[PDB]
Amino acid sequence: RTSQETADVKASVLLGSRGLDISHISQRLESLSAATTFEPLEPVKDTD
Amino acid sequence: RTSQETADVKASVLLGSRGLDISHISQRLESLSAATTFEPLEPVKDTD
Repeated sequence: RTSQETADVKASVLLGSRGLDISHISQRLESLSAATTFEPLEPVKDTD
Repeated sequence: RTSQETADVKASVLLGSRGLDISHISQRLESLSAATTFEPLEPVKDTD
């Protein structure tokens, strides 16, 4: 229905009228997909 | 320094916080690049 070629811009006109930035939230969601917090510390499936 | 993929978004957040839309100004600047007007009929000015 909507081309992605205009999406984040039109969403930012609509939601920026209410004080939201789509770009800082996307650039956070990029860091939230690069932040390797992980525990290689305990023994996978010791059991049965 | 800034990707154009987020430019009009970040500009609309910053200037929308001050009461400016960008979308209506861009659509005006498109009409101001399509408006072939000239009204070609000046009446004669000054006297030598």
